[PDB]
Amino acid sequence: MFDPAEKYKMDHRRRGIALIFNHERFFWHLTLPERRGTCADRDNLTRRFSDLGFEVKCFNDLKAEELLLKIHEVSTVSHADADCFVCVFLSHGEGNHIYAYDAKIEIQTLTGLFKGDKCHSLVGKPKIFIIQAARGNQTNITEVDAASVYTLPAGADFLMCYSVAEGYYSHRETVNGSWYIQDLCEMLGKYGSSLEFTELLTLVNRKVSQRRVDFCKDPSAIGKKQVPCFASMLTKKLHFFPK
Amino acid sequence: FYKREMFDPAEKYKMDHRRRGIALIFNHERFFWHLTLPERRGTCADRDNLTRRFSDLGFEVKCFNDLKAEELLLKIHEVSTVSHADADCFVCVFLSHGEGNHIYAYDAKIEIQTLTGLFKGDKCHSLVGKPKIFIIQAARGNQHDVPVIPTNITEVDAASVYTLPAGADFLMCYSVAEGYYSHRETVNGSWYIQDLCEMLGKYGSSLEFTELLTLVNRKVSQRRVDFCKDPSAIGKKQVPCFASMLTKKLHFFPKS
Ligand SMILES: Cc1cccnc1NCc1ccccc1O
Repeated sequence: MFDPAEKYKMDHRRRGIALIFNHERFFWHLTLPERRGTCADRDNLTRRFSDLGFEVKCFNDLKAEELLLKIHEVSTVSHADADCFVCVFLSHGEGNHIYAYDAKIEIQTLTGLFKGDKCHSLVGKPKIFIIQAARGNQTNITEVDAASVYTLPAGADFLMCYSVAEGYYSHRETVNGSWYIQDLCEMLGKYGSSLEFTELLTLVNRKVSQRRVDFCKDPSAIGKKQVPCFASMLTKKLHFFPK
Repeated sequence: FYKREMFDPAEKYKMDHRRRGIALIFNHERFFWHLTLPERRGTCADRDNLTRRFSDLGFEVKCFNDLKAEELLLKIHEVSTVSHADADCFVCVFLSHGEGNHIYAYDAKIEIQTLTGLFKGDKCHSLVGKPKIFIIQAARGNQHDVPVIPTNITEVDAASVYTLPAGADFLMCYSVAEGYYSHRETVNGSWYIQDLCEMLGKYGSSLEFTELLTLVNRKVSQRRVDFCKDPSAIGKKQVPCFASMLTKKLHFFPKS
């Protein structure tokens, strides 16, 4: 019958793939600023997800064609033996788009590759996108970017996680990494293997939104609060218990 | 514990105020002819269903039928400016058609950000740190009716309203996501609202609210239309979603 506490079956041979697309620099014609600190984010995410059982694959500064090719490749292999799929974007963005090295890519194109009829072996399984992307400004310094990327939904069993909501600001420390990724990774490390994942994301919401912007080193950044959000199309409770 | 102090993985919104709070329902069944929008038969079932479920959870429910945009704005501004100091939370429901960042009132559209903006920070100080929950059943009205002055059937409308976020401690709940379709039975009401209300009744007073919304996601996305009744509705799946800016666990336990 109908089960109020039903969980995604996470008893497969493998947890699954976690893809990370990391962008630090951009083709000069795009006139986008470098993203110092993003490599800290990449490393942090890599440890957390690998500790959760994911097979983590990182890609640095791919051109759009290369990026599309790689994600299409992954969408077309069998995930039959996997619990789930994770995809992380660390870049600048605008509207429905995230930037690769040389051009933008639509988020809907990326998520569309993992919808039911495109990726049968992921049907009914969690498909999690984590997006750290905002408006590029055209030792440890905090850079502040206006929210620009739409907090888009996707298909059933997708979970779309965004560093920042409309009207707020994304922060990135050049040594320590992004506020959002730091707090996400801290929560993953402590609670990732026990807490329901949207419960955990809610903790991240609290952590990030409570960071004070009262007295920034850069006075221009005062009052520029960060509020993350996630859009859930999940249909069951999601845990990452040790396999 | 003996007394608490640190970062708590299981922190819950404090729901021990004198009152649960206000639940606003804006119910729109018909529209000014110049808008060229179809009527929304079944929405009154949705309104009544929601009224019962939220009142059982302790909310003070106020319904408004077919308000003009100016009246709507006035009313919600009125609620945003009173003191919610004695309240746990705030709920606002829109039952209408919509487009992009807009929801239709009787005579004009209103931007969702205009509505949520009224309840941010010191615009509504007494709701700061409290759940502010918007539930939006709004999609694209099928316009095969004229620009002139004018049984249980399932109407199927394309998703049209952006699944917009808002401020901290907002929870924005949407009947349908981009690329899918919202369904409304002309007697029984909307798929989304029916399933939301059933889950509220069975689990609302114990389940964490986003967990409950996740149940609604499952219920709705698994619904099929009777192939013989409307073949055109084949492949028009409904996938709801919610955008959470919540910072704590939200329960509606019976108030003492
Ligand atoms: C068009 C849209 C679709 C879904 C969600 N939000 C959308 N627009 C609002 C918006 C603007 C800037 C940054 C984030 C953000 O969410």
